[PDB]
Amino acid sequence: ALVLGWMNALYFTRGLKLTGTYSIMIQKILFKDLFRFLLVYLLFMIGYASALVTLLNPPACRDSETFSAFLLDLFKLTIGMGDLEMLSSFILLLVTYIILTFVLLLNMLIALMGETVGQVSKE
Amino acid sequence: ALVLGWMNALYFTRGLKLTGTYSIMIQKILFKDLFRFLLVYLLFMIGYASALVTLLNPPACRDSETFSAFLLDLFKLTIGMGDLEMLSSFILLLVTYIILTFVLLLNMLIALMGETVGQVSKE
Repeated sequence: ALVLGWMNALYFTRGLKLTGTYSIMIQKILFKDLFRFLLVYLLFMIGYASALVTLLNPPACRDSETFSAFLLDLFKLTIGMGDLEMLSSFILLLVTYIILTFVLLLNMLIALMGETVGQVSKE
Repeated sequence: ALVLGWMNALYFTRGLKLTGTYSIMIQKILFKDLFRFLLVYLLFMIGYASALVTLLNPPACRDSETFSAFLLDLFKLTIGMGDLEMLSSFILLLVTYIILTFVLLLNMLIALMGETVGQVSKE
């Protein structure tokens, strides 16, 4: 509730002169792209985890039919920021999948950012 | 095929009201810049690896006429995200080459992003 109140203050008090369009950018972005990410994210995670389970999991994470959400955590941590487990040292898949997820993240971020801020602004 | 189907769903179903121009941004970007990267990437890798082989490889990676693709992996891993092997502690070359590759990555990303999203949109 505290954080909700703070973002609410960021929301309502838009009468302090014009500063671009903060709230309107919120709604135009808000959660729209975020769940699209989440969904493509989860599908990629499950897809390559399925690759591993048809390959090893009966690899990097002890290959013992373990949890998948830790794959999400790893993907966020390293392919997002850094310190991957290599995880192959498999590859035909992982390389293509990771380059694709990067390409999709790029296009989504750039397209959303540019189109929303630039044209539809009507500040 | 799973991932292909998912990106296909992202592709075809563009009739859910207007949301910028996602698919059209795909095609305008798609793979155009990606192979330009790949090619400049590979040339830089081979160039500085040739520098090393005329210098040491008969350095950081055990200098024993080893594979080059691991140089690509290293370049992606650290000069892209972090944790380089220093690799000199040579330098006249590496410093200029790396600053150049960063400059090229910048210009390509920024120019592509801005020009494509902003002007040619016709959303």
